[PDB]
Amino acid sequence: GRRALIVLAHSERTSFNYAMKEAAAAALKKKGWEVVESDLYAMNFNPIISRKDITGKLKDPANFQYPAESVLAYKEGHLSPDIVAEQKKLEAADLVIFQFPLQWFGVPAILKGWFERVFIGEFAYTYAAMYDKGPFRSKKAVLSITTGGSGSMYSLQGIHGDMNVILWPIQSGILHFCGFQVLEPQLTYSIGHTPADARIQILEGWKKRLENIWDETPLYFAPSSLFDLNFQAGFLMKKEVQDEEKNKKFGLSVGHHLGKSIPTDNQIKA
Amino acid sequence: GRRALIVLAHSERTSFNYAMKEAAAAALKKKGWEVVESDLYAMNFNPIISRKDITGKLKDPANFQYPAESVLAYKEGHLSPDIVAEQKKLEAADLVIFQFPLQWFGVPAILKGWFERVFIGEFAYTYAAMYDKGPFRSKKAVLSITTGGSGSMYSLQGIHGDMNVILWPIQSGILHFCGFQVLEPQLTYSIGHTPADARIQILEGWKKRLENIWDETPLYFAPSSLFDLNFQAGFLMKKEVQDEEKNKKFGLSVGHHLGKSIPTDNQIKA
Ligand SMILES: Cc1cc2nc3c(=O)[nH]c(=O)nc-3n(C[C@H](O)[C@H](O)[C@H](O)COP(=O)(O)OP(=O)(O)OC[C@H]3O[C@@H](n4cnc5c(N)ncnc54)[C@H](O)[C@@H]3O)c2cc1C
Ligand SMILES: Cc1cc2nc3c(=O)[nH]c(=O)nc-3n(C[C@H](O)[C@H](O)[C@H](O)COP(=O)(O)OP(=O)(O)OC[C@H]3O[C@@H](n4cnc5c(N)ncnc54)[C@H](O)[C@@H]3O)c2cc1C
Ligand SMILES: Cc1cc2oc(=O)c(Cc3cccc4ccccc34)c(O)c2cc1C
Ligand SMILES: Cc1cc2oc(=O)c(Cc3cccc4ccccc34)c(O)c2cc1C
Repeated sequence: GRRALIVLAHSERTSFNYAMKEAAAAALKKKGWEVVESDLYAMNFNPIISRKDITGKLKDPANFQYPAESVLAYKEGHLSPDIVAEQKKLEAADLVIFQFPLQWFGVPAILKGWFERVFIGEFAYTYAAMYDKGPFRSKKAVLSITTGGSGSMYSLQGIHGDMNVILWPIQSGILHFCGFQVLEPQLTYSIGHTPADARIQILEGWKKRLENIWDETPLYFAPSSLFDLNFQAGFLMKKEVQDEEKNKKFGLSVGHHLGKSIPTDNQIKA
Repeated sequence: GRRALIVLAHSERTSFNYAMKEAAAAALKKKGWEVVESDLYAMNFNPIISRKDITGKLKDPANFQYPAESVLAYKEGHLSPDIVAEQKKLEAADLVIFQFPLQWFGVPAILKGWFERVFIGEFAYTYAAMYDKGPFRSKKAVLSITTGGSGSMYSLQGIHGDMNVILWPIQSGILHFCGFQVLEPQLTYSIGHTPADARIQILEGWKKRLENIWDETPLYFAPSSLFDLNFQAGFLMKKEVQDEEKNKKFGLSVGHHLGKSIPTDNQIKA
């Protein structure tokens, strides 16, 4: 009996995206998960960080710094009721599903803001315990994305280039960075040009995947241990590590590709 | 003379970003440029896609689809007046500058939403002429970014990983997709640790660059001519091209790395 959070980001109950989340929650429940949702549009959600994210007095209103004030606000418990109720949903979850349409090659603005407003220092990340040492280490996150263009268009020779680089800033920068383990993305390509019968199976496969999803092995990111964590060493990869790698033909990651070959589907397949 | 448009996405008049936007406008004016602004936060820009973007009447309100509904609104002149004003600024502009702090390894949610509401199909991109043949092919954009992390953290060895991969979805996907000639990003690392006297230098270096911006050499992107531009062919790289690259050490760019080694600083250097 674990705990799932489904974050949607689509205006229409009409959308395949909405179907995807409804399918997501049904599957989850019949296997006994308790499920909570953040339907951003339906929530009248405000996606813009500002001082107004802070209940009371600002430490230094003369020179507003979002990072420090929000953190303080988080500690003293002075955050817009808004943010508070989301942050709670998070700590309570084991799994977090992010459901969205790909918009300009990343997350919708409203989803982006949700990260920016909900993922507050101390609560979600730490400068000390960055990445795989994050507060979310006990949790798993996954992107379920739908797309206009085809797998072909997003393949190594496709006009849009590799979908793995496009996934990187989000899956690593935003999910792994907070500690999350990230499962392979669910990618629904060319959803506008999928015959009506494939679209009924896709929803079904998604539901099957969900039945055993806690047991999947996650995407691979280069451990934080491979790096010297300070401004002295530059947060750089240890010499001993940079050395074992001299003769390995593939980089470690998309981000840590090292001028070498990116390991096939590093951001798409475990 | 020539025209610039400076889109800014920071809330504080006291920030280095606002300062940076000022310097650009200042320096650019002293050359003869006509400078226009979008201080997103000051304009209280609405960043959220919705049916309220179409003033007219929906072709198909039952199952609402933003792409086609918005593109039709475009053609007929039924786009919401605030979006329209933004688009007139883009038409007029020869050079567009995006000034912002890197937030969660990308663009502030308000800038994302600005792209989503204002880059409407057929106004800003053509499915029949994606990328280098796009509407804005006659203009030039540049990203001006400030960061918390140091450049070291964003080197091939840095904990955050190659900054070129991070710049990719924005420079190719958002800017270049529209036809933009993308110029080298102005990268200001860890501005919040930069000695007071140092920040003045950066500020004036920025003014110095802008003196001769229009003659810069743009970042390199695979020309669309390398690809068969139709869905039947999967928008795959041309057969002849694929062969005449089989014996090339390096990929074409970050997205078209072809599973080989990425060329150094492809999203950072011309
Ligand atoms: C602003 C914007 C930016 C975009 N950027 C990109 C981009 O960068 N790259 C890219 O590749 N694409 C892009 N597209 C994204 C593409 O349109 C979306 O990623 C995708 O369309 C999301 O699909 P949807 O949920 O809205 O599908 P829908 O519009 O809802 O359509 C899905 C199909 O499934 C049907 N359907 C609906 N519900 C069900 C159900 N319950 N059961 C079975 N079938 C159902 C629908 O009738 C429809 O035929 C962009 C679109 C927009 C508006
Ligand atoms: C939500 C969020 C997410 C972030 N995510 C990331 C991330 O993913 N990766 C990352 O590396 N970083 C991240 N940071 C990014 C980092 O905060 C910004 O890039 C950086 O803070 C931008 O500085 P600023 O202009 O906003 O702030 P400021 O502190 O205002 O920068 C200006 C500095 O120069 C001084 N100054 C102001 N005006 C002038 C002037 N005219 N001349 C000289 N000095 C001046 C100011 O006092 C200040 O010391 C994040 C920050 C936030 C809030
Ligand atoms: C930033 C952006 C990227 C996109 O990428 C895409 O692949 C598609 C799908 C697509 C784009 C162009 C031609 C097509 C042809 C057939 C099927 C899908 C096609 C988009 O509709 C699309 C829309 C926007 C706003
Ligand atoms: C998503 C995110 C990424 C970040 O990356 C960074 O490199 C820094 C700067 C930074 C990060 C970690 C340790 C530091 C130590 C000293 C100075 C800056 C330091 C961020 O403050 C930061 C903040 C957020 C929200």
